Amino acid sequence: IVGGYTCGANTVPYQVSLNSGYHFCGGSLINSQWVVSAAHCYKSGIQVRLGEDNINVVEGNEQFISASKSIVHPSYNSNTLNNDIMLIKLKSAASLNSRVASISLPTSCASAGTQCLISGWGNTKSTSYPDVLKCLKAPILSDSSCKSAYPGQITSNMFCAGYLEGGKDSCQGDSGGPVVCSGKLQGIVSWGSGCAQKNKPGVYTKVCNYVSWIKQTIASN
Ligand SMILES: C=Cc1cc(C(=O)Nc2ccc(C(=N)N)cc2)c(-c2ccc(C(=O)NCC3CC3)nc2C(=O)O)cc1OC
Ligand SMILES: [Ca+2]
Repeated sequence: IVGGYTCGANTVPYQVSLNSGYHFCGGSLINSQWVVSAAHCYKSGIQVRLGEDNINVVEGNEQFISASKSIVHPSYNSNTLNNDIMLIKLKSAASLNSRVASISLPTSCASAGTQCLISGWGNTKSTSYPDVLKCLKAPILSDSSCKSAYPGQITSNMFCAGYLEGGKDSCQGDSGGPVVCSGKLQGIVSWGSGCAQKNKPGVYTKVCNYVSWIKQTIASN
């Protein structure tokens, strides 16, 4: 996160860190045994780390649970980044409490202008990687502004959020993490040209398009 602020320990209780020897992506806890992340975060040997603030220090609220299964969206295209979403099932159910909690899925999509909270352990410079969780409040941008910023690249499964002036954005290492708006998971950190650059806002997977797939996948897995 570039141009954000220190969230505060465990104030974003649905935020997880995906670890394969080191933090490599964010994700969002959506029930006791499932995490949503970006498809481009797929790899084997994932340990999900819940209850994290400082990802380099054991502070006492963590739960470390290995993934039992990953499910990349059937239509994910790694060239265009369309359908950049993946589900991860935990080998055991997380113990839910005030510091480790699921985030609600949307029942309707969010509109341009809505303020959201974006969070992660990604780069803070447009190189410096933080140990504690960083946060950014940012608005969803209009579809037209998003398409104007990235001609020919924005599909109906993507939205832009942030600040066209630059200076405030998600970044490398934030990928897969949450965009939460009024208590609903509306986005997943997906892509963008550099970070916090003028006229290059962050691009996010549009979660509301995937709720039926998420629910039916969980129901059968
Ligand atoms: C969707 C495909 C896609 C995206 C990213 C990526 O950049 N997304 C990103 C997120 C937001 C913003 C923004 N809002 N401005 C911009 C871009 C990457 C990727 C490539 C390189 C590194 C890296 O160098 N990390 C640091 C180093 C420890 C490895 N990280 C990533 C990552 O997943 O974030 C890899 C992808 O498919 C292989
Ligand atoms: Ca920790």
